[PDB]
Amino acid sequence: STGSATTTPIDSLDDAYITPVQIGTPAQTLNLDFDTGSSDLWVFSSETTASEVDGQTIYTPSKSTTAKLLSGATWSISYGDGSSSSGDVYTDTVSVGGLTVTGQAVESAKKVSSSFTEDSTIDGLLGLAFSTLNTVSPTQQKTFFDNAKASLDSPVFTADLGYHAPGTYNFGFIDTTAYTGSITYTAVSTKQGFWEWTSTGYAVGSGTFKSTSIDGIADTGTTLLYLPATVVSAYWAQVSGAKSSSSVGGYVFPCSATLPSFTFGVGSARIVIPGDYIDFGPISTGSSSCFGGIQSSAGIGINIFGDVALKAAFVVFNGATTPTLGFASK
Repeated sequence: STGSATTTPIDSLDDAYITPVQIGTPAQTLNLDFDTGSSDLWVFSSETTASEVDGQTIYTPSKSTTAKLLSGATWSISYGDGSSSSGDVYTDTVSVGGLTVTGQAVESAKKVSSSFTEDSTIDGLLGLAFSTLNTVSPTQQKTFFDNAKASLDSPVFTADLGYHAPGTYNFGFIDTTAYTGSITYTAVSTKQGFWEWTSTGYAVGSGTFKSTSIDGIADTGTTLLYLPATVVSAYWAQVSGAKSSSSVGGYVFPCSATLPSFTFGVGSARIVIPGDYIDFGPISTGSSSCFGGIQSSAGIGINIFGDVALKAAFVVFNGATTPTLGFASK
């Protein structure tokens, strides 16, 4: 089997991407944030504290003939950005782009933090990291990909995120028309539950490539590219007037700037992020200070190849017995 679904930016800045997901019988379609940095499929629901729902579409398990309460199961997750959610658990039929999993754990939110409430366009998350990170207790649950894997034509999914445009998540096949050149594969460590890999270095604009190992995670659920402070300083030093602002919470730059590209290495291959991908617009409405898309990971404890990096590539998440990651230009 295979599946293929379009993923769409939630706003003009590509702050996140949403993908329609069918849950239950008859189908209830929710728009979920596919997140290769976490492993819970959770949704706004009829159980979510009323004051914490503001425009989201909700899952109502009582209206699904295939929904079953997973007795005694609860979940609670806290994300790196400080947001969180928690609740109870159902199993139900879940379909993504024509690919169907029966008995998928659907984590129904009873509580969500303010950032989720305030984002009317995101109805929940669909985690695509390794199932070892799943927060369901007392019986840990599998991700949608984990459940689907055996049935897939090939045990892979791909992320093809667009810049200011829709893109695609495919399951079970590699669309050879979706990228240019070849796919370069690189080793993955699953030790922390992430798609963790090691970039071979970077370049800023037309500058020389610096060969250096940068360990980080491929994370579709994080907006920006978070890299070591040395690397980030080297990038922003090429932008007149750019500075790190403690009050704003990162590097900012004059909105009048033309940003240089940023290149990262995948083995001997190179992925080029155009400068425009690194512009996240005014820090507040009407400001001439703009927020940078490359930020320091100092304090996070890990480097994160988020959407800013991933959208410059066609990315293969290879879930074979020994997982690997593939990157191609596009």
